[PDB]
Formats: sequence, structure tokens, C-alpha cells
Amino acid sequence: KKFPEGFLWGAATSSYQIEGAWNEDGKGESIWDRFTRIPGKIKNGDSGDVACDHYHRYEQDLDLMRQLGLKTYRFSIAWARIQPDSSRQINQRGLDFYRRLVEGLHKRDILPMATLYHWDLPQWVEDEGGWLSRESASRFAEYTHALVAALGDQIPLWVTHNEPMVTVWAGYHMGLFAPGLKDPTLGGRVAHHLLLSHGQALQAFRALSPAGSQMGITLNFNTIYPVSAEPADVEAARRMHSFQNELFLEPLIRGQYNQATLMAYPNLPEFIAPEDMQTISAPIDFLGVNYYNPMRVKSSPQPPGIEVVQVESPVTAMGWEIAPEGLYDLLMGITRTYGKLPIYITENGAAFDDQPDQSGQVNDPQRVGYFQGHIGAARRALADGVDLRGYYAWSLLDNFEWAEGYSKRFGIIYVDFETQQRTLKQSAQWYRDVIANNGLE
Ligand SMILES: OC[C@H]1O[C@@H](O)[C@H](O)[C@@H](O)[C@@H]1O
Repeated sequence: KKFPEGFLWGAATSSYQIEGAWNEDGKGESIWDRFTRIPGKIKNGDSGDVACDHYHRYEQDLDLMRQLGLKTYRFSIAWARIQPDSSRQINQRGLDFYRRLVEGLHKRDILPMATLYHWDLPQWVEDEGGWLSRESASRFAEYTHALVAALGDQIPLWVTHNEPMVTVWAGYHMGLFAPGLKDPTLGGRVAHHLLLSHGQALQAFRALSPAGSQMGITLNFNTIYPVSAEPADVEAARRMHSFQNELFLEPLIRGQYNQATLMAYPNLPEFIAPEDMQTISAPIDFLGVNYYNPMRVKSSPQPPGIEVVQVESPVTAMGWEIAPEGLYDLLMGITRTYGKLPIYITENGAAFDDQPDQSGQVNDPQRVGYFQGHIGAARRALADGVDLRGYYAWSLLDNFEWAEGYSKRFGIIYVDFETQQRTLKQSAQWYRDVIANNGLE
């Protein structure tokens, strides 16, 4: 029942999804500033120009974190605030903001976890080739060094990347997210340079070696289940798992790409230099796990011989299936396959239609049911030997949900985007009790 003494209960956000002040204090343009100017790309023509106006209101948000009793808070750093342009010079005002944020967290006994890259690449980096260019791994490492040198001993947990797979799939295969390319053959190349940037960032971290600080990476996964017990379906499920869930994990832990990856991207070995794989697979301090839903697959006659079968119920407002057993299986599978390493669930959460009632309360019993089941599955994984050190709710605040804009609300705290007024939902109240009790009712 009760989690371990000192278990780190938290909530998470990302810079572009909450900060606003998109052009203030010397901040540079990011690929998402640019992307949200293009008509038709975002529902309702929404953008992150203002978002939760967190850059201006962070002290209020710091107080909200204290109100919930968070032991930890996960955010991302906007690279374009730190290095607005191709001169690579550090913008001191951008840096001051994260210094102030982190100082406020320690003031309130909240341990900081910072994600260096949560998708808002500076436009200047994109003009130098973006993730297609190998040199971007070096720009990322320089950016990392600056941030770790400045805040290393103030930030005990560092994540290099959030969900490199989504940057590949949504950013380059589908054109759904920035930078908006639609060429499948570019995937392997991008993936390699994302991995390489992580490796070079971790080197920079070890060189600085800040006291009491650790560094890792966050990956997303969708637990794969075959739609039937038929051998073709099992085989499609196995290949889908290798690709969807181990494209990054395998080279990170084992130092090599798996077969399903090399077959999906035949030209991949062309970007791999002689010590890349060693750099990529150097020891991380912990793994960040993001999870929302499973994927159910069947075999297909047409390439690539895999079909994802859509589920109609039970789902969230995103249409994503609700299956807590999927989180438990993912955690058990990682721990069995790669060994018992430290894991933080860095995002787990759900979107539902939220509407303040006449009295202004925001009651979201379906979000409470989602968290109840998932935190319960996490506790079972811990009981079964998974080294789980923390759990972060996605998200602290309703925010800019990428291509869905503001039409999707993931927050435990409701945000009225007209007034910037924040309201604890029923789920935040509930979660506060979980933290106080250090476990479920
Ligand atoms: O779609 C829900 C959430 O998914 C996670 O993959 C991303 O890291 C978040 O930025 C996003 O809001």
C-alpha cells in the first residue's frame, strides 16, 4: 500500500506548453513559434504565444505546487530563451528566469527536475539543419554545459530529451508537429542525431560533475498487445514492440540498434561514426518513463504488415484507451529486459472535458479514476521489484496541447485561459491526499 519512505511525488509541464512571453526579454524564435503561424496546422488556430503565461506568473504556480505538497516538480527549459540566435551567446535574462524558478522550488522543499529539450528547438538551430544535421548534437551539448555549469548543484535531476520518438514520427514522418517534414526515410537519421545529442550532453554533465546531481532521459512507450492469439498477430505485435518501444532503449542501454529499426531505416549505418554507439550508451543515472495508453495490433497483408486497431471504449477525450495494466507490464518488461535500474514515471495523465460548475468547482471523477488505477499499477510494479523512485502527473496545469491547441485539458489544475485564473480540480485535491498519505486510500 504505502510507497517507500522518500518516494518523489510530482507534477510535470514543458516550457512551450505553459510559459508564453514568446518574444520577451530577448527570447529567440523556436520551431514551434514558427509552426503555430502556419494556418491549418493547429486546431482553432491556437498557439503558445501566451499559454499559461507562466513566465510571468511562476510565483503563483510555485505556491500551487506547495499547496499540493509536491516533493518534486518536472519542467523543461526553453533553449531559445538561453540562446536566442546563431551567435550562440547566452541570454542572461532567460537564464535568470530558470535560476529564479529553481531558487523558489528549494525555498519550498520541492526538488527540481529539468528537461533540457522538450521539442521547442531554436529556429537558428533549425536553420543550421536541425536534427538532420549531426552538428546539432554539438550545439545541444554546448547548451547543456551552459545550463549545468550555471545550475548543476541546484538541480538534482536532469533529463536530456523528452520523447525523441515523437520528434521522429510526428516531426518528420507525418508532418503533424514542428518542423513539419513528411518524409519517412529521414527517421533513422533524426533518431541517430537525437541519441548522439543525448550522449554528448551526458559527457558534458559528467565533466562538470555537479554535487548531488543526476542525469537521465525520458522515453515514451505504448505497451503492445496482439488483438488475437494468432501467430501472425503475435509476430506483428513483436515487431511493433521492437520499433515503437525499443528503438531508443536498445541503443541507449546495449549500444546497438535493433533489427526492426535497421529494416525500417536501411540507410541508418551511414550516419554512425566510430565511437557514436559508445557515446550514446554511456551510463545514465535513471530512466524517465512516459505512458498514457497501450496499442493493440494485428497482422496485415500490406506493408509494413502491421495495423493498429483503434479501440472505442474505455477511452479519454483523445480517444486513447485507458488500461492501467499497460503501465505495470511496461515497467515489468523494462526491468526484466534491461535490469533493475532507477525509474521515474515522468508523465502519466489523461484528457477529459472539464467544465467549471455553477459554483466554480471543477470535478473530474474520470481523471481521478485514471490516476487511481495507474498509481495502483505502479505500486504493484514496485512490489514486484521495479526500482520506481517517483511519479509525476501530466500535467500540473491545463496547457497548450500541441496540434489540438487548447481543446484538450490534461491539468490537475484548471486554467481559464481568458483570465489566467487557476482552480484545483477534484483530481488535484485527491492527489494531495495521496501525497500526504504516501499512497492510495
Ligand atoms: O499528449 C499528452 C502529452 O504527451 C506527452 O507525450 C508529451 O511529452 C506532452 O508534451 C503532451 O502534452
